[PDB]
Amino acid sequence: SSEIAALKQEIAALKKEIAALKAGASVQTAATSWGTVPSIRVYTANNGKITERCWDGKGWYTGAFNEPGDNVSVTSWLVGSAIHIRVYASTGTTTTEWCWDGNGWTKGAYTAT
Amino acid sequence: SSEIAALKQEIAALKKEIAALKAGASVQTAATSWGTVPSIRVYTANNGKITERCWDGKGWYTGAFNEPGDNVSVTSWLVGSAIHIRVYASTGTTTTEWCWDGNGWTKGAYTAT
Amino acid sequence: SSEIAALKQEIAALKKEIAALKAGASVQTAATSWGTVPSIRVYTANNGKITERCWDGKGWYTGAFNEPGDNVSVTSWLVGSAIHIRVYASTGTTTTEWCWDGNGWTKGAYTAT
Ligand SMILES: OC[C@H]1O[C@@H](O)[C@@H](O)[C@@H](O)[C@@H]1O
Ligand SMILES: OC[C@H]1O[C@@H](O)[C@@H](O)[C@@H](O)[C@@H]1O
Ligand SMILES: OC[C@H]1O[C@@H](O)[C@@H](O)[C@@H](O)[C@@H]1O
Ligand SMILES: OC[C@H]1O[C@@H](O)[C@@H](O)[C@@H](O)[C@@H]1O
Ligand SMILES: OC[C@H]1O[C@@H](O)[C@@H](O)[C@@H](O)[C@@H]1O
Ligand SMILES: OC[C@H]1O[C@@H](O)[C@@H](O)[C@@H](O)[C@@H]1O
Repeated sequence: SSEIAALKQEIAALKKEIAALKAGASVQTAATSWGTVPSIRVYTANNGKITERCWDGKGWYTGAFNEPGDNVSVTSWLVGSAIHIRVYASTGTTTTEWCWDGNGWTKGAYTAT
Repeated sequence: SSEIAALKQEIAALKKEIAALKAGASVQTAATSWGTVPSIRVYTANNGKITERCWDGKGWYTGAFNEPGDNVSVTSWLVGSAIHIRVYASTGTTTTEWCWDGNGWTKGAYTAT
Repeated sequence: SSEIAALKQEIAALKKEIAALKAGASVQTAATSWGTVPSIRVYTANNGKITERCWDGKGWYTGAFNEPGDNVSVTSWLVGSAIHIRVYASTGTTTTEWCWDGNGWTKGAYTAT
């Protein structure tokens, strides 16, 4: 019947659309750096978790940052030689700020409101 | 019939794929900062609109920036004490540059070409 | 029959969900800047390719950077007057670092591990 043949091309069209959406998919990164060496921190949202990779001039290694998020952005600044980093990790519509200030990642005051 | 049973598992498979796509979805953020206080600006693309949240050392508040976009990136620089911000808001394939230079957001010269 | 009418509303619901996913889609940008002029570089992931647009104070032009990627982030730093840029281009779960250090884009040591 042409009733079943119609829906068989309907699902075929939906497979073309879903495959186009899946084509664009990838991990999401954010990067910051400081000084002249330099130091570089690269944050990667992958499968709902954000991890950190670090460079201080002598090879790449995994940093202490490990939090949930499907999206990430980062900024940092120097107070003298001391580095301060702010990572904004988002899941759904909730965005949590994470703060490095010398020894450990803490939850920041940021809200979207 | 096994004709109807085939399409009933076809749509069931498409529900698994669409749910996987929706799982990764979230708001998209960009951040910049300047000075030593510091000042921080956080831009959030949510539901086709980009809004701005601000920190100058004494709590978070909503900034003047409000434009359309599903994606956002930002950079900024200091000319002395004066801050200049450039926000690149994208919808589809169109990317508009927005310029802060001391009093108001203006449309920048940027084009993708 | 109500067997065919059921699947005709099933596919209708999947069209609403796919259209919501396609609504959020856009090009993805990252930006960096340096100095006081300033110089600005804007990277755009579009249809699996990342291109670069440049500003050094006298109009926008297309830069040498051209690599594959569905996601992009960037950071840069000055060693004196010399600019160094690091672009992290991601496809699927693979993230390649690209390095500008004065004459040409080279593949960087970065790995996600
Ligand atoms: O030296 C490694 C450490 O560097 C700091 O700047 C932060 O990025 C930490 O998360 C990281 O573990
Ligand atoms: O020290 C913690 C505080 O640091 C500031 O720079 C901001 O990032 C605040 O949102 C944060 O709570
Ligand atoms: O002080 C608030 C103002 O700060 C400026 O740097 C910009 O971010 C404006 O959009 C904002 O309204
Ligand atoms: O002052 C306006 C101009 O400022 C420059 O720094 C660039 O961002 C231009 O694209 C913009 O049009
Ligand atoms: O002046 C143009 C050149 O500027 C450099 O800083 C890099 O961004 C190159 O990719 C670009 O071609
Ligand atoms: O000069 C090449 C090297 O430069 C460093 O700053 C890092 O970005 C390395 O990952 C890269 O391989």
